[PDB]
Amino acid sequence: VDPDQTLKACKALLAHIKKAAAAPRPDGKQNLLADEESTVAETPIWLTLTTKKHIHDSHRLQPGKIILPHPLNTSEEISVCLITADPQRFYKNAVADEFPEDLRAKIGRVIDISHLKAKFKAYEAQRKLFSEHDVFLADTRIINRLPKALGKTFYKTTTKRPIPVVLMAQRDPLENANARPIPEIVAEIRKAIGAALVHLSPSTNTAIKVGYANWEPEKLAANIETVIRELVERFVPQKWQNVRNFYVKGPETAALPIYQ
RNA sequence: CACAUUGCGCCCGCCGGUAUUCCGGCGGGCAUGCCUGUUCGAGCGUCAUUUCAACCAUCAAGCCCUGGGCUUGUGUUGGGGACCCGCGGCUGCUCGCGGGCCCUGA
Repeated sequence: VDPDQTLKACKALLAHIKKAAAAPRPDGKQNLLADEESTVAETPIWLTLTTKKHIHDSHRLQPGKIILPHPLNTSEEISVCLITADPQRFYKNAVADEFPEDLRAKIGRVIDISHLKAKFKAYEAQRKLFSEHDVFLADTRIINRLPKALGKTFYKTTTKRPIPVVLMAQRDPLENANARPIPEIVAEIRKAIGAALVHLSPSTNTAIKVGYANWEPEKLAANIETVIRELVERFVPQKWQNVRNFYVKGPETAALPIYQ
């Protein structure tokens, strides 16, 4: 790779995104819930990794976590749902009382598997939950049972797949619930929410969201370059031999080649 | 029960006479309509009965630079939208695998 031309790939895209959003709508009626700054801010950007062989033999519904120098979810209007195994009442008190105030506001709701498996069975119920929140996380004890309880409303879109977390301190839920020390859970949850995700789909194309169109091109370039180093070093088999074109994609724009 | 005669039935117990069987006597009870409840029933009066449940890993195994992190545990309803792509065939049009956006009651 190279930084300078990858960087020149960056502001080449945001320039096209900025002019696309600022362009007036031809039919003459504007959007009542869309500001030209807001639409640019909400527009994500993706890097599309192409290979010459499968990343995985089959679909992997537990995504991989790649830490970034600049975390992704930092907007104020981000609501997060946490899924647990122990009594959700315990985590509700844990959320309410012993918990930082900045990341309380980003918590939407916490629900155990039992309440998840009872209320959200119908497809509308899991679609209502799917649309209401932005990102989801679940304890590794339960992440295996989530595909059945959530259906294809979560594991076909592939965008809002839940993120695994480890509430392993080292049976009657009502007796006692093993739990990690609270101050380092909130470090883990903050770590998990801001970590980019890679979906080990069977195909030879993996798209990763590494920022938005309101980010500075240099900070976006730093985010993309560390994903490129990490992802090839850990996930794709055969490392550099299996890797191929690296396209930067806008959700409504074209692709920007970067050949490795 | 009987014009009521100090006569005669049925049930439980007792007493005195040779007494488990006989005799006599004594004590407690046995009318009708109706109400509340109890228990025992009757009815080709009506109904239900061949059970749509729960039941993956609410943690295990292996590791590393000894305490945090890592890997494996394959688990998804269907359909539609002159929308934006990656990769393979197709001389080509196009078709397949996988994505991003949107809609819909299992």
